[PDB]
Amino acid sequence: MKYMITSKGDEKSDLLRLNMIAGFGEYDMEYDDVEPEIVISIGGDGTFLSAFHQYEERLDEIAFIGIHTGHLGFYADWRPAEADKLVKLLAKGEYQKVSYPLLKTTVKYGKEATYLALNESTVKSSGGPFVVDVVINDIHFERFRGDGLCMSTPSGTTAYNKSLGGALMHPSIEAMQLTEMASINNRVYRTIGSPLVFPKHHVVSLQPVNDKDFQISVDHLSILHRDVQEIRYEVSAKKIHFARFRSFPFWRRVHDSFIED
Amino acid sequence: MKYMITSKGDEKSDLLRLNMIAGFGEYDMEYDDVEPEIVISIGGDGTFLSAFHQYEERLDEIAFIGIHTGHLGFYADWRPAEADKLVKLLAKGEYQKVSYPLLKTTVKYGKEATYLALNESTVKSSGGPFVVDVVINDIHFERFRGDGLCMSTPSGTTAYNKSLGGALMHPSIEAMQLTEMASINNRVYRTIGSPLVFPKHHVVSLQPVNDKDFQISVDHLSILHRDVQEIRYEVSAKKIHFARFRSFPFWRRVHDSFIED
Amino acid sequence: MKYMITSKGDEKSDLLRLNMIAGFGEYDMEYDDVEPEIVISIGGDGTFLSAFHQYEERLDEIAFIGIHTGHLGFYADWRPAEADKLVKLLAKGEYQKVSYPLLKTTVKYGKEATYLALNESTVKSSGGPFVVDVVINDIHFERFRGDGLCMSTPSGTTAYNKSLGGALMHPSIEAMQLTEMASINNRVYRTIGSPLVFPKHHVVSLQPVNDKDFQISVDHLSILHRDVQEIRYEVSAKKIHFARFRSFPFWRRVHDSFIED
Amino acid sequence: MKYMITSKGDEKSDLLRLNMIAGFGEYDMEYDDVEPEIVISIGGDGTFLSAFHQYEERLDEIAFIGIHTGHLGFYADWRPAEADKLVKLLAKGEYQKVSYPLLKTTVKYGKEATYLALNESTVKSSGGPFVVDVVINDIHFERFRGDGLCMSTPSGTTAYNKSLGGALMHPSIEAMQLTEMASINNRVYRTIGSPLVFPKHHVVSLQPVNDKDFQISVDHLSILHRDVQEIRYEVSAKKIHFARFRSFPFWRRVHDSFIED
Ligand SMILES: C#CCCCN(CC#Cc1nc2c(N)ncnc2n1[C@@H]1O[C@H](CO)[C@@H](O)[C@H]1O)C[C@H]1O[C@@H](n2cnc3c(N)ncnc32)[C@H](O)[C@@H]1O
Ligand SMILES: C#CCCCN(CC#Cc1nc2c(N)ncnc2n1[C@@H]1O[C@H](CO)[C@@H](O)[C@H]1O)C[C@H]1O[C@@H](n2cnc3c(N)ncnc32)[C@H](O)[C@@H]1O
Ligand SMILES: C#CCCCN(CC#Cc1nc2c(N)ncnc2n1[C@@H]1O[C@H](CO)[C@@H](O)[C@H]1O)C[C@H]1O[C@@H](n2cnc3c(N)ncnc32)[C@H](O)[C@@H]1O
Ligand SMILES: C#CCCCN(CC#Cc1nc2c(N)ncnc2n1[C@@H]1O[C@H](CO)[C@@H](O)[C@H]1O)C[C@H]1O[C@@H](n2cnc3c(N)ncnc32)[C@H](O)[C@@H]1O
Repeated sequence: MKYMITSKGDEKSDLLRLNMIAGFGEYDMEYDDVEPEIVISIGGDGTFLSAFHQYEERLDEIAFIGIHTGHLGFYADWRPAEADKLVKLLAKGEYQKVSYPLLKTTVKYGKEATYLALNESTVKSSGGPFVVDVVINDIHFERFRGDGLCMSTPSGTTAYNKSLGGALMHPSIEAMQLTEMASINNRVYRTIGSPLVFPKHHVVSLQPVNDKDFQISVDHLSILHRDVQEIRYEVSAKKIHFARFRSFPFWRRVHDSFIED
Repeated sequence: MKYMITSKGDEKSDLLRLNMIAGFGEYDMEYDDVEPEIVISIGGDGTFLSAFHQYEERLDEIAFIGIHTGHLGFYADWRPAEADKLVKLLAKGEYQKVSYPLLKTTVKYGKEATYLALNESTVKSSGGPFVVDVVINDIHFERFRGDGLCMSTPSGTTAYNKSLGGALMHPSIEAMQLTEMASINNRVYRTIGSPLVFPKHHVVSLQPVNDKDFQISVDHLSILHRDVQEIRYEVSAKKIHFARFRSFPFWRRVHDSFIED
Repeated sequence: MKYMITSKGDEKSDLLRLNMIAGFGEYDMEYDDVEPEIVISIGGDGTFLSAFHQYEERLDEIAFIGIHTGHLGFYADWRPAEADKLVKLLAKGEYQKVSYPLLKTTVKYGKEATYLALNESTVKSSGGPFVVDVVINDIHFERFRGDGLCMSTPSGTTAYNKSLGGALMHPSIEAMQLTEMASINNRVYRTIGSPLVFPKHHVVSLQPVNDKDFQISVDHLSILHRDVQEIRYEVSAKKIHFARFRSFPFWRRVHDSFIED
Repeated sequence: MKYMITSKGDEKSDLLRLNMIAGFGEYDMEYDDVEPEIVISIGGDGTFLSAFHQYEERLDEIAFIGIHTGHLGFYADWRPAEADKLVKLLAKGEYQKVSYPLLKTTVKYGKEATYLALNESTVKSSGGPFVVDVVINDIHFERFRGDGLCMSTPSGTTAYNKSLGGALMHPSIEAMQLTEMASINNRVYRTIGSPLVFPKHHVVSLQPVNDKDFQISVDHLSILHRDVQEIRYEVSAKKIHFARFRSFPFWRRVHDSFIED
């Protein structure tokens, strides 16, 4: 079927891509970066994140594969030595697909713009003070004053969420996790402090208090948004599909990345 | 139907219990502490935890209610003023039931003994050094050296899990969360540090290295177990059922207990 | 002697200032905002921080007083009701002075600019990735990748340092404390994680790796500095002097601000 | 002069000790384990901690040396290969001494018993609930409910204090640091949470509320104390003296032990 390959750009990934294309030329596999059914990312987790957002509007018709030319990634969990074994099994097909939940972010103006995140979405202050009211399912939960907030997907919990003290969540759990960035807690201000894990259909809303200008990041893309009235977080109805060929469990991936390999 | 009421023992809870029994005498509600279908706990979360373990073998035939005579609890979320409104709606029936996940703990010897936890189960050292190998689904994940480990239910995440840095999980999520107690991390020893959230059917196993004697707590019951070869944690197939009469969402319960009421 | 008074600008602080000036007119106390020997700050800790930096070049010839018109501050620890008792004892003199350590920050270019901080100095990334080599007394200690670093004075440990997990230090200790902001820790990157407390004459140096542009804050003043080759932190030889009239210990100030008053 | 050597007991340390004694026999150095002026510890930090408490009543007349036969320690910072270079310079003398602060613990009954700690002293509950009132310089600061409290020396901050989130303190600072163990924080109970660093002459007192029985550890020695009315912590007037032969700075020792060597 149709396939494409993204590269980190260095010599190692660029030439691994040209070799896989050549091996794909020995099967009925046509290169198409417009309507691919298989997207192969060669590089790191950042290169994989770029590939996800490249084809975020065809998520249901695409299976993703990650090849790490440097260290082991959580999305790029295939070694370069397995590339030739990869093209053969990609060609035959009959592979299984695994799906991970995604995070939907809605940003309102005084108009709405929505985004999809594979790792997390964060809201941070321009430079001045960051105060936001946190509303959970139309109920005011807290008034946060600090550096920012981070809402993570399950597969994103090993990323930014982890450095903020969040828990690591197995990706079969359809949930999202909110973490704080340097919360002020004294006589006037009071936050929960602990990370929060929300199920499906739960809507977490961030609302401004004085300043209505902040930086909003979705994965690796920080966007300054003006005249923002609301930021809505909920588990997306859409999912990312991975091409599954071997057993590499999430907890073994966590062990290899953080304990030792 | 059949019902019983447990009391914390102080004058306030003891006499609130006698008044509810009297009001129950005005309906076809018989007092039975052997085979009750409704268990009312008057006191605190500790009094509710006692009531759960009193009837842990009839969980599927019982609906629990908690009345807090002191501060607001997470299980005792009914105020004493609503007691007379409680007996009437308890009598008519037609109420809804909500269910929270539980944690199953299996302890092996060189024989097996299993327990059910509503808050958490913890493993801690006698006094000497605590080393355990942590195995996740038959894969060795880490060698923990520290004070202990805590495996929490969703509704237990606001308890011991919270004080150990764990995340707060909505109880509709069928999961368990593992947290560390003062982990040694240097050149020799290495743990994940972050809390871990496991889905159903995932089995977390704790295995001894040198000392085979530790204290194992299940909710409020610390048991010294000897010749222990394994401690197995997984989300239980059993659930606790609450009598639902009004809307008191979990996040509002979290807000009132920790932010301010 | 010579004195001046800064105000937060609201009606409460502005009119408390005019009343203290009037009461000062009944003594041999001349108002001089050029060469004052007594600087009175009416407002909050932010108003006091502004007053410190207003007269940072005459620190050795000035005694500071803070009056909080809102909640209790750590520098503004005098209540408005004590203002008339304040002017009398300010007039007679014979008061004692207490001194708190300060933090010196040196920023080098490819030229040097130095600053004095009463709370802390932080280095953060523009928007892109933040990597800095941390050198302690000319020895490379770690390569930090994350959101930023915070170096706090003793009296600043209850501020930004506290929200980043740092320890609270009694101000009689001539030291500085470094804390991390969301450190990446995996197979490639590795930081100490724990806060670090340095004595006098110890020099902590931050050095760039790729990007040489960051935001550098000194108290409430965030400055974008370009072509930065080094940022040097050490306990300053200069000290801030407070006019001491009553006993308000630091730990009681901590208790009232964070436990409850 | 007079000297002695303690060994961990394994073959490596036992035979390194016999070789150093033989090399010492070639100088005017007499072996005396009753009144030694030089105490050499061969093993780990635990073996060094044992040697400190062996001679805690002659601290002012003794210089300590640590040799690590396993991994690098913070007190045993000499490699076994340097043992022959050690005996020569130990024999000539003319070496310098460095001193680290110690922690004094006083335990009162209804009588007083005092102890000296090189790492830390901790107070923990038997099994039941742990509540203690924390008094700082005769002022009630907080009512702690949790697992326990840890008061660390500067050189102990890389040990138990570190695993509890405490800051790492350079040993030239005459101070002590208090850290919490799993504090309960809700509507009823409230602790500072942050670690606390106290200077000299500051007295931190722990006082019971209901239960008067707890476990009190001083370094590696956990002692169950009954009928305890008070536990008093303050920086000791006594200091431990190390034989200084080379430059191995504390921060390099921290780097090698935790970052990588
Ligand atoms: C410029 C620029 C940004 C580089 C591009 N960058 C791609 C990625 C990634 C990634 N994804 C995962 C994952 N799912 N699980 C585990 N590790 C993961 N990483 C690793 O993450 C490191 C930094 O990139 C790399 O080793 C990479 O293998 C963006 C991602 O960076 C993460 N992030 C941002 N700030 C912080 C912070 N203070 N602390 C921790 N993580 C942070 C945010 O998550 C943001 O989606
Ligand atoms: C003696 C004795 C034990 C008293 C009986 N105790 C009953 C309970 C409870 C409870 N359950 C919940 C819940 N589900 N959510 C939120 N708060 C909850 N609490 C509150 O918890 C406080 C202490 O009891 C009380 O305010 C109570 O309203 C047992 C429970 O105590 C918890 N626990 C034990 N050690 C710690 C610790 N270091 N830090 C934090 N929590 C701890 C363990 O969880 C253990 O299941
Ligand atoms: C716009 C704008 C900034 C407002 C002006 N702001 C003046 C002050 C102050 C102050 N000084 C102390 C002190 N010494 N001890 C204890 N509380 C103290 N505060 C309290 O601090 C709160 C925020 O201002 C107020 O309640 C105030 O009573 C600057 C100071 O803010 C602190 N800071 C900045 N970001 C964070 C953060 N994420 N988390 C925690 N603190 C932070 C940095 O420290 C920076 O010096
Ligand atoms: C049985 C038994 C106890 C073994 C004997 N043990 C001797 C020592 C030591 C030592 N001293 C220092 C130091 N000064 N700096 C840095 N690392 C240091 N260690 C290292 O410490 C590890 C465990 O021993 C070893 O790798 C050792 O090289 C006692 C010391 O253990 C420390 N401790 C106790 N519980 C915890 C805990 N939950 N987390 C962290 N540390 C803990 C308490 O501190 C108590 O003084």
